[PDB]
Amino acid sequence: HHSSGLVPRGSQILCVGLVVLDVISLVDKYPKEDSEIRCLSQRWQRGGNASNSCTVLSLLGAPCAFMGSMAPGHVADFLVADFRRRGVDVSQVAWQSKGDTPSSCCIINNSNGNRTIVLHDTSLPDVSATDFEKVDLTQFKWIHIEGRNASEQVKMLQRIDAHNTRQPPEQKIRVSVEVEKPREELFQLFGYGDVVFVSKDVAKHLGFQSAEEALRGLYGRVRKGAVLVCAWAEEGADALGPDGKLLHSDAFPPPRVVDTLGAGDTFNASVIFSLSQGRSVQEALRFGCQVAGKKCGLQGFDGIV
Amino acid sequence: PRGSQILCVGLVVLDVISLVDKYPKEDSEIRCLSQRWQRGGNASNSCTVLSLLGAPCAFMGSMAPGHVADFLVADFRRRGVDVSQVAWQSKGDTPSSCCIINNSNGNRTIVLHDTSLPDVSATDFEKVDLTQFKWIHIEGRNASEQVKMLQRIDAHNTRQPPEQKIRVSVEVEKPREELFQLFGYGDVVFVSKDVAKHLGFQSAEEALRGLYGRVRKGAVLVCAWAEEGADALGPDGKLLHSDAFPPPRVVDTLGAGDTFNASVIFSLSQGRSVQEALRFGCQVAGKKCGLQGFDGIV
Ligand SMILES: OC[C@H]1CCN1c1nc(-c2cnn(C3CCNCC3)c2)cc(C(F)(F)F)n1
Ligand SMILES: OC[C@H]1CCN1c1nc(-c2cnn(C3CCNCC3)c2)cc(C(F)(F)F)n1
Repeated sequence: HHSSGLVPRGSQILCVGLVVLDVISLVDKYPKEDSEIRCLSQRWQRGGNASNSCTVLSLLGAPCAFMGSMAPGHVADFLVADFRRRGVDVSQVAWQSKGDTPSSCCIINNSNGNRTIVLHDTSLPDVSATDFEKVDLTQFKWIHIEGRNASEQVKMLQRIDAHNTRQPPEQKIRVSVEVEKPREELFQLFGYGDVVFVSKDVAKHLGFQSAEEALRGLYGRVRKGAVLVCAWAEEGADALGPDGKLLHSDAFPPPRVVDTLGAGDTFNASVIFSLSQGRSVQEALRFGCQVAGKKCGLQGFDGIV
Repeated sequence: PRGSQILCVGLVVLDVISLVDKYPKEDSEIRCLSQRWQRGGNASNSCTVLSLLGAPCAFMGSMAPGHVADFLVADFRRRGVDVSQVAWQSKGDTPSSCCIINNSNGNRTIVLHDTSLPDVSATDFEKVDLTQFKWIHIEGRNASEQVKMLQRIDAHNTRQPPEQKIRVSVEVEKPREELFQLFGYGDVVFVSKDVAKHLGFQSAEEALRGLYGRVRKGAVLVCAWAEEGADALGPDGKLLHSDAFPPPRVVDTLGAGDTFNASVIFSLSQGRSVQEALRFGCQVAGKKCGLQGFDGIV
């Protein structure tokens, strides 16, 4: 291969999770099975929750690194270039010898704005705990895990905890986790991290009707001292920490809503960033809603700050 | 290397393929079984098939330099397809499509991105050395321009002993009225069922009877009709038919038409009769429909 540069100790924010090639087509009308139609436009975009958050971290001004699986090939080359175009360190990518780099096909109806999605296959193995054990952690000041292969990720999280017990308080690595998909295996992740993000979608699937209901009803699952965070689209976001005080920020809707895809990852990355800079939970919550609301007014990530 | 090659002129497209269990209903989400990239486009797919059948062949179409064209070029070369005649553009992107292939019945849904890449022109064609080709196949698209290319082929043919004439075929695949003048050129004219049905015809037989009027004296009109096989009609006025050769499980019909046309060209180029070529075309297209992609049809 090649070489990478010196990363100062304790300098980077790491996001672990999915990166995917999304091929997004805008169409006149939903295509009938077995038809051949011409789209209005097509775009290839780098997507994935962890992947989107690393783009936002870089544009906020943080050194950031992505860890996730790819296979050699033209899909990965496209994704790697797109990561580097957004200033993201890809040295910790876990290259796989079996499977395909994830690629999804997203069909957007120009009539009604409906999205029809053929999601990537699951041929590529996820980063494992044994792959994680081989990573020197000292260059990272924060590690964010997108909940995916949870039993493996639990071991990574226990590895980080084991690291932090030996560290003086200023070399402790802060940890966050996101539980974004309503899948039962992910729920054990609530019990790890200093910050846990839970999605509106998961909260609803668990029967909660508001962010307030979700935080009060799930706080019992987090580890002692942790902050639980739940954004609720246009209703803004709440956070709840050990002091029992429910914090809220309203949303900051833009003049016109252009593109809400990735708004959730923008919020997550901006809360992480604000907390990593030493701000209070209430300040981070507000900043996260402001950056996410700005993003919803813009196509993609350009111009978000 | 004098009239020993088959040239196909038309599109080359990056086909980004997802193989699914079921075609997703509007506004839903389904996960695919597997993903791959394929070099596609009609003339391009026909080159793949000629190459697998062992015919030296060449492709000519527009490509824009880029990572995508590099994938496409590498694929052409792995199959031994000659790309020397490619019309490299400096304006436009390489066209690409999302192809959803239904694993259950081999249905294929194509969402094509036309990148306003400029077409191969009469003037590009002008620069081509016709002496290496025994057969030239043209995928109808930019009619008036291609008509010039066809006129150029005829003119070259006149200057030639019947021992060394270049056989020509034309495909009219898309139902655009612009293309209908192309029926008037070529030894072999391929008309698609989509075109035929668009012109009010309800079977290959009716279509061939209905459209034979429009081909040039001596030409063979060929109309494939998916699972119903294919029919042909030559100057003698006798209808010819071939049953299809359906695999017991149809898994991938993307490129079935192109396989059929290449196989028909290959067979005629080898001196087989029209009847035999039509059977061979259905045989290879049938074998293809039972496989993902093109490997293994021979
Ligand atoms: O996302 C993080 C939260 C914290 C503040 N974020 C915020 N999210 C959204 C947002 C997210 N998903 N959607 C879609 C829109 C179509 N219907 C389904 C929901 C809108 C809008 C705004 C707003 F515009 F309000 F500013 N802000
Ligand atoms: O294509 C050239 C023709 C001559 C013999 N070819 C042949 N084509 C097909 C074929 C083409 N499109 N479709 C779809 C199937 C779902 N409904 C819409 C049409 C099937 C199938 C077979 C068969 F399987 F029958 F062998 N053979």
